Amino acid sequence: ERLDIFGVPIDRVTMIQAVDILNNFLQENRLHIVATPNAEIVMMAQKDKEYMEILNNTDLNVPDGSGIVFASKVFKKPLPERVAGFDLMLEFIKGISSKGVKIYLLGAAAQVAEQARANLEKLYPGVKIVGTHHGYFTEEEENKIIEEINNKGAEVLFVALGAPKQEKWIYKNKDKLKVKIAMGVGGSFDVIAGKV
Ligand SMILES: CC(=O)N[C@@H]1[C@@H](OP(=O)(O)OP(=O)(O)OC[C@H]2O[C@@H](n3ccc(=O)[nH]c3=O)[C@H](O)[C@@H]2O)O[C@H](CO)[C@@H](O)[C@@H]1O
Repeated sequence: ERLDIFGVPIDRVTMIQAVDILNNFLQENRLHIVATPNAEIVMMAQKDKEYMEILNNTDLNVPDGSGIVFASKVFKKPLPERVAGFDLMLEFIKGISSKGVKIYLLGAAAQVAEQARANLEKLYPGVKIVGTHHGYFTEEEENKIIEEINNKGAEVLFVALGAPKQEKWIYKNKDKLKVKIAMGVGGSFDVIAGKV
């Protein structure tokens, strides 16, 4: 089902299979960790002993970018299509925004996460974004944020802290968090807020 690229499992999925897998994940009552690796993450994975351990315990590693698909041309069944990890995030919010699935946005510089919430509520109307918080907090604050994420009954956590911080922060709190999908989506808040 998956492809071993220099230690990093990449699931052989299309945009639509990846959106379908993620929809079935919301139906299973456990934390799923989704990551979107590109060639640059796989190179990071070689120097970072811990990051590699993490990329092998995620529930879904979705191939981000055209470069990593190119590398797959060495394998027997190469990766089927160009998936952009940002497109995956947006096509995903399109589908759940009618069904009222609660989304929390943790990350980005001060007031950036709040602006991305606004533009999403327009593009995908009726989307339930239950909370946000900037990506610069303390160990004291972390407990407060996680408490909010859990108590507001968020099913989807979009962590925008960049690689590999986002994938590492999720894995540490993989037992504290009570959401169904926690997906590192680094820097896509900056894009949606129009800052970048
Ligand atoms: C799609 C994806 O996985 N992209 C990654 C990329 O993301 P990026 O383009 O955003 O690059 P950064 O320079 O790391 O950006 C930092 C972002 O995280 C926020 N942040 C950071 C630190 C913090 O303590 N709190 C925060 O909130 C900040 O506001 C901003 O949104 O980074 C890697 C290296 O470049 C890439 O290899 C990798 O593909």
